[PDB]
Amino acid sequence: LVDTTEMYLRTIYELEEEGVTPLRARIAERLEQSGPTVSQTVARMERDGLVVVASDRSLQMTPTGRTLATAVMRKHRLAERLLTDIIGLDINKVHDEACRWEHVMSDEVERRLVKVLKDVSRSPFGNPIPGLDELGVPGTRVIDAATSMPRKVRIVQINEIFQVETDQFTQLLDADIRVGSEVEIVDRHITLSHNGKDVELLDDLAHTIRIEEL
Amino acid sequence: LVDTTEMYLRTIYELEEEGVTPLRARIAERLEQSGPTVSQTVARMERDGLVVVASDRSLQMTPTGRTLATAVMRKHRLAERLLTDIIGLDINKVHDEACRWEHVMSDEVERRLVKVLKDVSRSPFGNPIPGLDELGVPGTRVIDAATSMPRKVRIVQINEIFQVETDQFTQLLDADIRVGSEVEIVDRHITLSHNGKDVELLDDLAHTIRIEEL
Ligand SMILES: [Co+2]
Ligand SMILES: [Co+2]
Repeated sequence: LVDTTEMYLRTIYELEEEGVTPLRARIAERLEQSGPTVSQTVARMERDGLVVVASDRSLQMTPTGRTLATAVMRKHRLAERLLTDIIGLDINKVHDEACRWEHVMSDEVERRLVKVLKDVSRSPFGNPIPGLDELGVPGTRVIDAATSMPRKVRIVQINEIFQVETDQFTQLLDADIRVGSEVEIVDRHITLSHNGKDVELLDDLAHTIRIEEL
Repeated sequence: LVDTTEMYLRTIYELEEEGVTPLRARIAERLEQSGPTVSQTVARMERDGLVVVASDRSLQMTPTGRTLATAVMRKHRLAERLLTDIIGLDINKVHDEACRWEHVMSDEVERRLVKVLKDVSRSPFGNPIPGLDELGVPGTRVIDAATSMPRKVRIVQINEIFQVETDQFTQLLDADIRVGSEVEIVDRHITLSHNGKDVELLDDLAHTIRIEEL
């Protein structure tokens, strides 16, 4: 369930955000894991293309690693908003609770939260919620888305242109368808448707276309 | 985060509830784990006093194992009610989502859910939510609770008776305280307170006381 890689990744993002250089000792401390352990985990994250240890001994997240981190931070902060706004959990406990929820929330649940919550621009602790765009807010495709169933759606775208073829365209136209538208678608081929118608477608367309869603 | 022991325990509870004999092969199947793996996990759960393999090759949960299982089932079902009633997540996805949330929800979050939800007597799938009493509804203590812071708471118771011582008572008464009451507490010793016053305490008371919460 809890992927430890996601834990390291959101910790680099967090430090980076506070304007701190994400060096291994700071990460070991915040994570409360010995230097040797973080050293081995970073070695396998490099092999996975998630991070690179920069010329200056700091950790630079690769495009893919940054994308993973962002989604974890978005889940974390959407969870905090849900916990304070709707649930009424004591503010002194919101953060630690969200630290666990961030690992099990599906994107489908996030899409729904953006709808039921009135304001998803910042966390209760004053930091902006990242990656809402990646959520349609090219894508986606358707294829993827578608579934079967149917559905429806738307567408856105377609483309056409591319284509080739055409044829268808026309067819577508016729139917118508376209773108826106719505449608439806578925697957079954695928287808678508428307018107009715249907357509278917092819493939291419378917693939492409785308668507877204619604 | 996810304790595998909690996974085995809620699976025994579930079968038991459907009027099925919780034999190891059924559990291996539902869990989609080979017979040898469940065999080793059950061996360590016995050592931990969570279960006993009955004279007829079925698994009998010990008082402590039953208490753990119940809390996991209560979390699971409170999560489902939250997901359908408030969040509006597609009914075809509620169950699998809750299967993960059940492992990270704190009792403090449950106490709040019993307040914000209108009806916590059954899950959307027609089964009663167990252990609400254990929640003040012996515890716790305070111590534990307490824390530192302060707180407050308440208471319940205281016781006283026881114581021894006383012284214181017175113181307480014075213051016043008681129971119921408320208170506060814390721690710082512790204390408580109331009125104013304070107381412181012691231890025892513280322890015891218780408380619760508120
Ligand atoms: Co936080
Ligand atoms: Co369920």
